[PDB]
Amino acid sequence: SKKLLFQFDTDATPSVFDVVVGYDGGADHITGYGNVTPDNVGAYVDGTIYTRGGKEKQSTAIFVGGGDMAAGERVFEAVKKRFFGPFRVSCMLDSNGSNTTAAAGVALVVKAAGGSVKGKKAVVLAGTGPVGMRSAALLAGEGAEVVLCGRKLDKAQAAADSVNKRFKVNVTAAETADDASRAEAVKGAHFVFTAGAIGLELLPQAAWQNESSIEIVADYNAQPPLGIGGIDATDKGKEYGGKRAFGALGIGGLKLKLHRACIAKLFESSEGVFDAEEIYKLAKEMAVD
Amino acid sequence: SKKLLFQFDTDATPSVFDVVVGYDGGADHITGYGNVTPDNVGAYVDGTIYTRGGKEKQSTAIFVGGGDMAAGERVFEAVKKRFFGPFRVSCMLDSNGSNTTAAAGVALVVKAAGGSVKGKKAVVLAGTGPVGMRSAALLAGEGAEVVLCGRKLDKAQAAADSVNKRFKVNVTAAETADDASRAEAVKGAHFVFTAGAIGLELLPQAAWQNESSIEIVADYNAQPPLGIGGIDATDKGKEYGGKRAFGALGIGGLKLKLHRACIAKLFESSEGVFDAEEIYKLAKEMAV
Amino acid sequence: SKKLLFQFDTDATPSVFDVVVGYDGGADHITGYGNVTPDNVGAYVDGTIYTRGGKEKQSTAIFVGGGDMAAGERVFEAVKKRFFGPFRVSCMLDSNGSNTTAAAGVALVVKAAGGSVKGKKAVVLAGTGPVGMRSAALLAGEGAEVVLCGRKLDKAQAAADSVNKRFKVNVTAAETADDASRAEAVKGAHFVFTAGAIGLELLPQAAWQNESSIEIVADYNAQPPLGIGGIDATDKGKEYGGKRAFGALGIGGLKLKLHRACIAKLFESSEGVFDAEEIYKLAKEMAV
Ligand SMILES: NC(=O)c1ccc[n+]([C@@H]2O[C@H](COP(=O)([O-])OP(=O)(O)OC[C@H]3O[C@@H](n4cnc5c(N)ncnc54)[C@H](OP(=O)(O)O)[C@@H]3O)[C@@H](O)[C@H]2O)c1
Ligand SMILES: NC(=O)c1ccc[n+]([C@@H]2O[C@H](COP(=O)([O-])OP(=O)(O)OC[C@H]3O[C@@H](n4cnc5c(N)ncnc54)[C@H](OP(=O)(O)O)[C@@H]3O)[C@@H](O)[C@H]2O)c1
Ligand SMILES: NC(=O)c1ccc[n+]([C@@H]2O[C@H](COP(=O)([O-])OP(=O)(O)OC[C@H]3O[C@@H](n4cnc5c(N)ncnc54)[C@H](OP(=O)(O)O)[C@@H]3O)[C@@H](O)[C@H]2O)c1
Repeated sequence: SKKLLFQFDTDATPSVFDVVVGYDGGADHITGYGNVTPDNVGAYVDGTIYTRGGKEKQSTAIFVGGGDMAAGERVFEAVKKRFFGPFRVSCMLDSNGSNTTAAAGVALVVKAAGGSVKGKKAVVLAGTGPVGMRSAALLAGEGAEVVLCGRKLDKAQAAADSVNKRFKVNVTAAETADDASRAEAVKGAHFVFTAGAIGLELLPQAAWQNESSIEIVADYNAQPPLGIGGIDATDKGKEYGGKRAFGALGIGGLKLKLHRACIAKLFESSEGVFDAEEIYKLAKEMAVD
Repeated sequence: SKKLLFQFDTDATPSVFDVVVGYDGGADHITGYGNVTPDNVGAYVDGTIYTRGGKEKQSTAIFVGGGDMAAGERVFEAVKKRFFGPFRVSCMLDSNGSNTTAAAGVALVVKAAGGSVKGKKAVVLAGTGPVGMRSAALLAGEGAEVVLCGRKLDKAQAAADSVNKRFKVNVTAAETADDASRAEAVKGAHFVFTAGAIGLELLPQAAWQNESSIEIVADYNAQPPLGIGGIDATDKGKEYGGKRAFGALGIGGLKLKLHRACIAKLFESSEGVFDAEEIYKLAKEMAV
Repeated sequence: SKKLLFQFDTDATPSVFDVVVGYDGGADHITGYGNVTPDNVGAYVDGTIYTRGGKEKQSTAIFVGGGDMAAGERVFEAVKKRFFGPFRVSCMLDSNGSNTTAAAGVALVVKAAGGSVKGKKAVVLAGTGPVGMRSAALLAGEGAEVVLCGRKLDKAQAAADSVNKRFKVNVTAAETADDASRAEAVKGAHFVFTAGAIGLELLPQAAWQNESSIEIVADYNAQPPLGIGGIDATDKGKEYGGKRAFGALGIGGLKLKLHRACIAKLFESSEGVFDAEEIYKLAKEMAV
């Protein structure tokens, strides 16, 4: 049968980005809905689980997206709640590319570290957005001592508490109100991620290149001024003295491949659940070829 | 040329269920619209009748759906009104699966009866919803003497009048306010259908298995408690004494195949009109 | 890579007509958005320019449509503004089919004239709609002395001013309130176009057939009464006493081929820009 992807977007209209990548992942047809909520998604899921039987079920799948991760998660939980017994299809959550971006970034850094970050300090500057929170979660699952930073302690602690509950980890929070406190926060860190909003610098070249402990720096911001000073957005494990850098476009190349590969996996079984953990497991395989 | 289905849904967004079945019926592409009304549908229909010529016209078709049958019918009449002369495409109406469900149910019962129900009493309990009304219409078109039941006579009579006007049949109405009256209403019936809302029992086992006249019972409710007591939802002509039973899942298997087959017919000509009568004609071929 | 067309419609929902012709033009998939504005289109364009690299970029393209040409143009300018450096895809603007209609009509009249209309008087009756304004734009670009007519001078002058600014030409306006003034307005004209609204006559047979200066007449109205009296909608350069005529269906045959060719070309490079000028350049090649 034809591979049908149902795209459920929490925004007013479905993401164009998610359509292109869905087709490049091998969907035969993508049918998109905007304004999806936990209340209206149940009837859409019924359409996917009562129309095809046996092996044909794996040819229908669900992708949840949109700009807001918390809204995407509520819809994704309502999808999983509507399934029962054998009445289910594979599903994926990737609101604004946040899961695939964080999975790509953490997989590349863990590989560059020699395959382990256990017991080492990892700092996620501006870690209160969805990319920073998913990065913190994946690093903490790998055993890193994670400090999730932001301009206000209350917001940073609420982000750490949310990650800790969802992923069963113990990330800690720190307030970094200014440039100087972000330079102080990376002292003694082995791994540094900048997960800031687009077009902002969070850490100059002098604040990381003179810190002996820093092994690898990773930046998710591709718009100049880049999150980390002294690197290029295309860096992908480029050496700077004894340290290695990953720029946003170096990470982005793997994120695009991973997102397409997750879509293809949705049609290989009718019971896949692709959220951060499963997406990250695939990212690590794809970083080792 | 590619088989293009245009899906016109009266609800805020198009039915996912209708998309999957449309693709499995052989549409190459489905383009769906929500909030479709008799007023905005005309311009959509123009796009289907002025873009392709000759043999290619049959490669575009229209499917009308949504949760409200009366709203679907108004859009479907506006679609038919927009065509003129040879400027037309095939169209189907199946709001909430009501046509394909009723067509499958009645086709299976008529086949199990030996191919005729003419002159025999058929009772449709909770027959005032779209499935019950379309079932009453198809049974009456087969010559059965149909009694359409509901909790209030005014609503049951309005449903019978609507069916009678649309289909040129003579269905009668009856008030059955509770279990006792439903049990009384089936006495002397040869065929009994339960078309109740989801998850409700309407006819316990003792209300039909001891009625000598009853030949076949059919239930459209798949959610326990089932409309008919003493049967399984998967029953598909299963024998109980000298009687037969069709559960909702036994009927639903044919409805899904029937719906897919109707979609494929839309692309075989530019003049098909798939409403209850034509869907039912195909359901009978598919049961034989 | 699959050829993905992103349809951005300024109306509440995307045009059905544009979907059918996009598919027949060779798009593998069409994904449509309604309510597109200069403000929300930027994020949609980002989805087209950051998802594919190298030779795959040209397999995604953009089509802008809707019933209002000015609204379409604002969306189309915002699409072009979002591109930067090599981060771009091919795009087309054809709100309500007006660019592909005007380009087909003007191309045929210019070819039939021997390849030039420079310095000759061209009159566009009811030229204030998008087809008339685009015809006046393309004719003025060909060096014709263009008079754009309408029932009220203010509306005709506003249309002329808009064309002049956008295309850098010098179209003049004239008020022709009725049949008598329209018959007076064509005196001395070598080329006449009727770009009136559907189902209206603007130029009776006696108002053009006895004027010696007139060489070719062209009508965009396909619905009787036709814009030009004494012709058939299928006429395509047909001779009427030393003069040639083009009816709306004769022009339309070129138009349907031109629109398909524009869709196919969107996937041949990532830098095509299909507005009036480029559509007209292609229409001129296809008429040969
Ligand atoms: N390539 C891709 O596919 C892709 C996909 C998704 C995201 N991205 C990129 O990844 C990065 C992170 O994405 P996101 O969605 O998680 O980011 P985000 O939510 O927009 O912002 C992350 C955090 O940045 C901090 N911030 C905002 N303005 C600031 C300022 N003026 N100074 C200091 N800090 C500031 C905020 O933290 P506090 O308020 O707590 O300080 C905010 O929570 C972005 O640059 C984005 O473009 C790329
Ligand atoms: N397999 C499929 O694909 C498919 C497709 C469509 C429908 N169905 C099923 O078919 C059945 C009929 O559908 P429908 O849409 O026609 O049903 P409906 O409109 O929801 O309900 C039918 C009638 O049931 C009666 N009713 C409601 N609540 C009741 C109560 N508490 N006690 C007694 N009667 C009650 C009402 O009649 P009165 O008020 O007149 O008494 C009502 O008009 C449903 O069970 C539905 O799930 C299946
Ligand atoms: N085959 C195709 O793909 C296709 C595509 C697009 C257009 N067309 C055809 O091309 C023609 C022109 O299209 P359009 O969108 O540019 O036209 P339009 O905007 O609907 O009308 C053009 C002009 O006609 C004049 N008009 C309207 N009612 C009139 C009346 N009662 N008497 C005299 N003049 C009147 C108006 O000018 P004033 O108010 O200034 O007098 C109006 O601005 C139409 O016939 C249309 O059907 C064909």
